[PDB]
Amino acid sequence: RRDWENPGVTQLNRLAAHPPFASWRNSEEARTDRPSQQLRSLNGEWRFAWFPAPEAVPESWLECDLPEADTVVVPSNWQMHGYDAPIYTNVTYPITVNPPFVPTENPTGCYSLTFNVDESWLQEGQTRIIFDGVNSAFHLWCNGRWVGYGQDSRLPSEFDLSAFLRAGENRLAVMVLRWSDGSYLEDQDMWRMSGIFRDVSLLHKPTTQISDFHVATRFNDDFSRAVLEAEVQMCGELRDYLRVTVSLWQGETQVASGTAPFGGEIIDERGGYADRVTLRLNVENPKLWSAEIPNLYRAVVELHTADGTLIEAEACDVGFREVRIENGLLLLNGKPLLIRGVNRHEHHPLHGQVMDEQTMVQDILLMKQNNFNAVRCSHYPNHPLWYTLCDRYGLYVVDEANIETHGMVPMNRLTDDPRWLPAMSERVTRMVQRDRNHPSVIIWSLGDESGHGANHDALYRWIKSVDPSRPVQYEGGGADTTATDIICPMYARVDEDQPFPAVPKWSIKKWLSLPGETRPLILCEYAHAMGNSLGGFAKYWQAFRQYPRLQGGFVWDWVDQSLIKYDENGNPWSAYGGDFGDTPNDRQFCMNGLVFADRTPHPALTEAKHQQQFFQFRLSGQTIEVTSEYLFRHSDNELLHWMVALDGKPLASGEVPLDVAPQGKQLIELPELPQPESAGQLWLTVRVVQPNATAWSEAGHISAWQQWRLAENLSVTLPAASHAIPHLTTSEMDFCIELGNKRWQFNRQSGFLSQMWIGDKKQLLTPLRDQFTRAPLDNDIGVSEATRIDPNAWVERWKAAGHYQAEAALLQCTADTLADAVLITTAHAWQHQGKTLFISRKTYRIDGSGQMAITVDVEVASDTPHPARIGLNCQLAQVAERVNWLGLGPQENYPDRLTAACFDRWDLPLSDMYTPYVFPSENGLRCGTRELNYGPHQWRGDFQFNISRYSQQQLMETSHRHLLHAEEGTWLNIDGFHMGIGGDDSWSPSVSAEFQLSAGRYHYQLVWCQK
Amino acid sequence: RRDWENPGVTQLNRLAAHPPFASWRNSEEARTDRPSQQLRSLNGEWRFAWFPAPEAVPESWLECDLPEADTVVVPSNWQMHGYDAPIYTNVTYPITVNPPFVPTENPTGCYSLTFNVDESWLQEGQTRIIFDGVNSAFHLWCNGRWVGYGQDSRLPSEFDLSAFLRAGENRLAVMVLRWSDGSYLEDQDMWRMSGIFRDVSLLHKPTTQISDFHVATRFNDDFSRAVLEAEVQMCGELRDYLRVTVSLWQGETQVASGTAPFGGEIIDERGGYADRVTLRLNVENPKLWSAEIPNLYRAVVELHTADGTLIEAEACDVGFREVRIENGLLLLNGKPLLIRGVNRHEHHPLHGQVMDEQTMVQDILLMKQNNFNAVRCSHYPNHPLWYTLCDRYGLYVVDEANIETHGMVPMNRLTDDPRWLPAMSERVTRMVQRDRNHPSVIIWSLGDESGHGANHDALYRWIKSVDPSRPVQYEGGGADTTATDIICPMYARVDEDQPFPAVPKWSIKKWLSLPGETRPLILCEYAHAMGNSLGGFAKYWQAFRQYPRLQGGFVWDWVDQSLIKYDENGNPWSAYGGDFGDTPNDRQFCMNGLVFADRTPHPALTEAKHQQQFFQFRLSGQTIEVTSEYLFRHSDNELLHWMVALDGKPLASGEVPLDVAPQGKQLIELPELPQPESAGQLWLTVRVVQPNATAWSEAGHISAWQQWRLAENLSVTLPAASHAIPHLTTSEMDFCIELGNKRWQFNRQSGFLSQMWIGDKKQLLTPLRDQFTRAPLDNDIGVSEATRIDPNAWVERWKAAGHYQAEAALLQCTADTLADAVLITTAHAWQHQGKTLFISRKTYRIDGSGQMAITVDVEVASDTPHPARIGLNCQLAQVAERVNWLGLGPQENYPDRLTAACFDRWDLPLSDMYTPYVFPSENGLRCGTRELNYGPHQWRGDFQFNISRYSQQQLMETSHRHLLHAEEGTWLNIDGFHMGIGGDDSWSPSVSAEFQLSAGRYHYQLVWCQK
Ligand SMILES: [Mg+2]
Ligand SMILES: [Mg+2]
Ligand SMILES: [Mg+2]
Ligand code: NA
Ligand code: NA
Ligand code: NA
Ligand code: NA
Ligand code: NA
Repeated sequence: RRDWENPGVTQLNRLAAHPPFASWRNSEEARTDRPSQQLRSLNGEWRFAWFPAPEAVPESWLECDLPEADTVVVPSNWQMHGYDAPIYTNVTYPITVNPPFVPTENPTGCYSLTFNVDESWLQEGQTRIIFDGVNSAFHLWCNGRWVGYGQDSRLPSEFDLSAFLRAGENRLAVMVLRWSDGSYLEDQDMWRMSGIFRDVSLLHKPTTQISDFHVATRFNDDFSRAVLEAEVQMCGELRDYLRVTVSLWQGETQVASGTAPFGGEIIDERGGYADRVTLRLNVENPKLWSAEIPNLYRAVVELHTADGTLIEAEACDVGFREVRIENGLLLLNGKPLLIRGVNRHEHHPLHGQVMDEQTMVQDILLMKQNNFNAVRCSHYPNHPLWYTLCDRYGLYVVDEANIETHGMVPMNRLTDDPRWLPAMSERVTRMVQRDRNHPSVIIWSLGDESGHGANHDALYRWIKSVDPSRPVQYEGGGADTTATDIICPMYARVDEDQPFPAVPKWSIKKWLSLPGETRPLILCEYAHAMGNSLGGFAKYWQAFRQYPRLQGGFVWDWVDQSLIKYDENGNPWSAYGGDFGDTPNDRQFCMNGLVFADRTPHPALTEAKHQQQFFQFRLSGQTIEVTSEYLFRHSDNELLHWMVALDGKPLASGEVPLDVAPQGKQLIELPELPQPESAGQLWLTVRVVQPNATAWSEAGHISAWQQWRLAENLSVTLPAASHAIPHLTTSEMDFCIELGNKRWQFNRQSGFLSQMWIGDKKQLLTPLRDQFTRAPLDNDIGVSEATRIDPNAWVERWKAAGHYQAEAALLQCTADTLADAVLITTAHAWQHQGKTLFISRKTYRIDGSGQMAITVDVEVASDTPHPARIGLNCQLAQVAERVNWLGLGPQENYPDRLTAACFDRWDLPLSDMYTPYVFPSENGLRCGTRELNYGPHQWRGDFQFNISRYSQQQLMETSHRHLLHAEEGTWLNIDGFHMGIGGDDSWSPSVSAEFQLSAGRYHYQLVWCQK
Repeated sequence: RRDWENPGVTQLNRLAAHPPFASWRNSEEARTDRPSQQLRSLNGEWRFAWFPAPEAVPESWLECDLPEADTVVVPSNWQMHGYDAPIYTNVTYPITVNPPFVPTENPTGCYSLTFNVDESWLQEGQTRIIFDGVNSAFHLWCNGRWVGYGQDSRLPSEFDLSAFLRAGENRLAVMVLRWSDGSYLEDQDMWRMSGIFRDVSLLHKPTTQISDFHVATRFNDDFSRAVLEAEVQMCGELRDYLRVTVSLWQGETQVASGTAPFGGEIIDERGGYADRVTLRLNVENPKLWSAEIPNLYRAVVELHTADGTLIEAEACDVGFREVRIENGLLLLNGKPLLIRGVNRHEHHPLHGQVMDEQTMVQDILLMKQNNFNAVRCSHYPNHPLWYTLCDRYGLYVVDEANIETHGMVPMNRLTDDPRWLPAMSERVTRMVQRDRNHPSVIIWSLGDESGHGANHDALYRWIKSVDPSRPVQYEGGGADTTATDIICPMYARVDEDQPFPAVPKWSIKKWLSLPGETRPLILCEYAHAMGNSLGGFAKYWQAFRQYPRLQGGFVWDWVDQSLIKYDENGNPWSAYGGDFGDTPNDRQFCMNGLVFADRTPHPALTEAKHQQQFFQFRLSGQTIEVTSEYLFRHSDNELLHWMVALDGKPLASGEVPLDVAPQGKQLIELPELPQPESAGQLWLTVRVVQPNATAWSEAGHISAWQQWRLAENLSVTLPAASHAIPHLTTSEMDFCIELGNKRWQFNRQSGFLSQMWIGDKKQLLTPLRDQFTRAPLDNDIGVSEATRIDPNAWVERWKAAGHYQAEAALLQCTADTLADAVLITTAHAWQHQGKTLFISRKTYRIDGSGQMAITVDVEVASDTPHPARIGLNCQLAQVAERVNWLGLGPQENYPDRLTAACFDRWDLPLSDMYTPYVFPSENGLRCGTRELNYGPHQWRGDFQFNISRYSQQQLMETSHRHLLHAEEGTWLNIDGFHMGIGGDDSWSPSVSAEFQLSAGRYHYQLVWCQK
């Protein structure tokens, strides 16, 4: 019998799913959520053995331990131990598509454990084993006898072991198969791994036991009265003395309580459920649950004899909140949500897909620190602890089934096939049966990227029938099918329609108002944070806030899916698809995160925070208007900090308490400002500071900021007339200008400033030449590979037009000596196949004050793909420690991703100006700069720049960040103009038109000097 | 592995479900629906042995035939060969309620066959085996080798035999388990059998094959234009040269054709279905399919090469029809339906649940002959030919899933369990896949009597999503759940509410207008025809006709589920529950038909035929208005015959052809009425006749009738004064009267007429005593038996009051002499435990003409249960040939079942006056009778009566008709008054208040005379 190749069989002898149990026998331990002695952990050291296929496991293995076995940590993924390779493939199945068959060579992993069982446990009561997560299907033996079988990689599989165990020493044997008919529904865009990867545990229940419980909370019209409604189910022999008591606690007060015998209401012509009882507790003025204020009451479900003997107590955290869609909005406790969400995969760089508390918490605090309030379980039910943290710390969660059939042609081929409705139902019902009493789950999802098939309709309805407290969403089949209560497209652009056939991604603003449309829209995936990305983020939030029915989205995604490899020396590095002998593979597409796998944040993460702010600001003369975007909480942990500066020079600053009601407003008057006497632009900068620490933030946390321009007085006063006049010395090869101990050289055969000297030390390593290219970002590149070109990729259009192999061509090199300055005039052309791509017309002016004034006017051929940048580079000899600039910072910014950056005087170490994306590209730019200092040099103007030890050439050549070597000197790029980075998605051009460089003609001017 | 005890395993290696195939290789054979070489029936003499449990089956049966095995016929139920008992159980399971387990004693049938196969089937192609129905689960071997496993007893199981087939002799081996986890979904109110009870066959397909095809027909606003859409699916190797052609035939005329290459439209992001194609044929002015006119087109689906070579062809019948529910109405072709329907179980008194063409055709004719237009497949999908017969003769069909969990407590224990959804979904989905192309199927049913659970919700939505062309219904959980498009209760009375908790059965009229309700109502069952029943039928049809949203129902039900047993003298007799040693059993409850098992009608059938007429009549003076109720046809096969008669004596008649349009009115004026000479009542009669034979009826079929009272001439002339005087001769013991050769003897102690005389021939045996009781009908008894008494039952009310044993207690017996006559005056009182139940006061009068005028006046204690009858009985000495009566008939009628009867002179043999219900009771009543001749006797007046060789004693004491024996002479009951027979259901009192005898005081006079 080949059960792993049969969608008719997804389990054998597996127990019914249910909410989390611990089988407490002291009601007080249950109340306080302390450990229970009836819930043992079996996590630790086990005996592992790898085999190429199930047919190749020795028959002795069932009875005796294998000599060639190893001792390994369970839970784990055997790939993370090196037994075989993890595979990164997005869409295409890692297997031959031949349902329901799998490869014959089926990497098989043979886990065993020798553990001890106390005698008491076996004398009375049921003993079961719980496999929280096994990938992707496994058989189970206990002491040589066969126990059962199970599929689904992401929901617990439970097995009654009462009849199999003995006193003291016992032995498990778990035959985990990598490939199974399960895998056809587990085709998510993520590393393919396997094994026993979540907790293993033993559960001792009484024979007469609580077998299930459902908590429901409904309200009156203003949430001042609530009825908690708990349905309890039991197994065992029914007796009149039996009772369930349900008691609700807020901290340590008991606020409500209900006691009844078993025997539910009459349901039909045969009567009612003898083995169920429903308790109804009235609760005046309940404290409501939200992400803002995550209030939690505690429910204790006691099964006991009426005369007062506790049989067992089970329990859960309860949060009084109401989720519904009325008149086209998604309401929570009456109010319209704004979903500042992120998609988060369960991933660790060392541990693979094995989740731990420390990392989950690290993830949550950062999420909440950067202004998120929601997270999608993409694309499976998470480790059970995760919901508990979301319950407690406060987050809106979308719980999503382990169903993805992305590799199918068409994508619905399995989801429309009735013979797959059994395996799909199991993946939806068992999630619901497991998670339905977690407050943090507000939305149920039917899975991911699996077309639209009658099965989606069937299961959608099943949920709706079983659980009306949570709306049901599903993106498949074009995001607005009959299987979704919410339009939830992935990567639908704000303004631009992408009218694909059958499944068009309409513009979000447009989608809402389609004939007969009324539903709310919350993107399930948007802003594809792969590499240098999130260009266009502000465009969504402006929209989100303007349109009531646009209620947010979920970014793709949270954490880069990189893995650690070690080199010859034992030094660690970050690996992506293909780096494991895995073939085929989608290379670096596993890394679409806001943070690196170690949780160091991409610069993209700051923009998200600033846009996801909970306070909005307007300025009107000398009045700041603060508006709250909170639905429930006041601003009881907020002070407003303001600062006025003349070009980075602090002039004044104050502090005013924020006392803003939810959705309310505060008007703040600033003192009459001192009106400055010297030239420059003023900048007002408000910051919202949280003076007090919280569960999720430190004292002083900045949760919001904003800048404005105030008065500007333009410099009209002249520079002092310097008496000295620079000497031009014309040679055969060079126009050499001199001033004091300062020296310029202009190679006349190339037409560039080829050297400088301060005193007598050389200042340059490469000549100062124009640049109209960049080391391509992931969004420039997209799906394009050497063997499958996408000629519509920005990079591939740039290559074809000859941008990267465009040779300069000298047209003019002239010197003029003036009254008090020497003037150099150059003109250039870049050509590819008899085609002038660009033309650059320059003037250099060196005066008696030793300040070189460069003027650059560039022509761009109207029919060459709009250029990546319009600027200059050189390779200075200088390597300094500090970069000081007056401009946008402190972090990396680009034209279409620069809202979170502030205009000010910044100062940082040189390595902070390099941004270490695993896949190396252009990086570290800061726009809107008026002054740049780097050692002896100063640049003034109005430009964008980056500075590092990495040439654009080395960047575009190198495949991995760790393979980069610090080049000699410092490479500087000073752009007058720079193309946006885009990132609406990352496999089609996504840089919005107003961010592409199409003006045709460009002009920028730089004063270059030494101080 | 015990698969018969696992609802996670419903099949192994079973090929997919599909419409009926034939793999024709000649398009003309396809078009004409002739046999195909490629489909062999394996029905015939198989080998069979029976086993007590699957564990007792020897391993030598897989390779060789067991010598002890008998050669038996297949298809069959092994019960009908008498290998074990058939079990009749209504609600309670035939096994212990222990999901998923069945008993370890599980009757097991070992079928097998040695067969030979064509060389070309061994050479190429797919050869599958198709068991149309195996009850209940089975394993399959071919040539010693294991093939697969199957469940669900009422849909076909198909497996591929290609890899198993050998040269020469092959051997099948089918192990049939009577009980399985499948038994828990098959709990219908019927006989419990098993075996291979439907067709077994071999189908030989090309490798590149048609694997599915869908035929849809949509319409415009007037059905003057129609599109036929045909979705075609294939398996095997696609090649650029393959084509599909869908042609549509009407008689010998192609009407339209569609040819195209495989390649469907873009479905989702990943493309379309390359292995499918959808053909669209435009058809102008189509002939629509209705039960009124079964207009059929023929559809041929050719898989062929573009160069013109045919690979194979499949085909079906097409009826252009649209079924929608709009503004609260079930419309067919845009017209509101009136469902004149019945539930029909697959039953035969010799063969069990095996079906044949001769039986079906018999059933279909009879139903259509008796004014039925719809039928419910109660409660499973039927043998496949049934739908074809329905398509062709024209009946509306409810196709019902094979899911019934009547025995669960509560009824939804399984249907609300997500562990049972897979097993359930197979049973629903696979019916559609099979049956979706039959025009006759207008409604999908989700099963029967299984409560309401989320599984029902899930599958409803699946059907809506998969087949939008058909409304889905289901009675479970209240008859108006979220799971039905039609309010489809069972046994919801017309005017009376029955406010049951959770599942109330409202009065149908009230149900419609329940607040917020809009859906239409059609009873999925009504009018329990159990024994002497169908009383109160006319009340349904009056309401059906008045309320537009009441759109009919299906009677429970067609045929009696009696099974033939033979006696000691080898003589057949009809047997019910417990007659096979089966226990527990629900006795005569398997028998609720309008026809007997042999398809002889019960007398309730003629009532139904009358009430379900298609022409309505009114009389206004001399003007008959004839109204057609037909939705589509004109009366192209009807002529009205009219007839006037003065007390049975023809006065005039005539014919006028009906030329009535559908839903129109014809006014037929009767000629100047011939005014009669004598004294009596004129009665108008009208019979509608079909002169031409049809496919469903002989030439001369009477389809409708109606009577009316016209002018009455009250008799006034005085008796012609005779010159004879009756002489009173009073003795001590008996008041005795003479008159010529006539002699009357009234007893003084009893107080009744004890003996009459004609010469020396005594006329009586049992004296003319009163009667206030009847041998109880099935409706009178209900659910009550000796061990559990139902105190509510009509019978148990009469038993417990004394009605059945109370004795006459004479209060007076006098004899005054009149001038021209003699006058006897009696009084009686009936008592029990000191209570006076009935006082009876009579006055016999004998004049010189021989006429004896009996005048009766009865008192009834207001607080005794209302009695079954008020009248007289005597056992007459003579045994006769004929009965002759002026009054309603000719067939048996009761107060609430006499609309179908007609007033006239009827002459039948004595045995037609006895109705041989398998459970004997009160029978052969004829109401509204004015004259009654039998032998020389004659009873005049206004009364009802029955006349048989069986006493009310023998009938109430015998439980089976076959065990009755004619008694000496003839029992006559003459009733002044009879209570209704009832039957809105058969488990609670259902006799309507207006047919209960409740007045307290009752009068009626008789005249007895020798003619
Ligand atoms: Mg995907
Ligand atoms: Mg089974
Ligand atoms: Mg039933
Ligand atoms: Na909004
Ligand atoms: Na990805
Ligand atoms: Na690179
Ligand atoms: Na009607
Ligand atoms: Na029955």
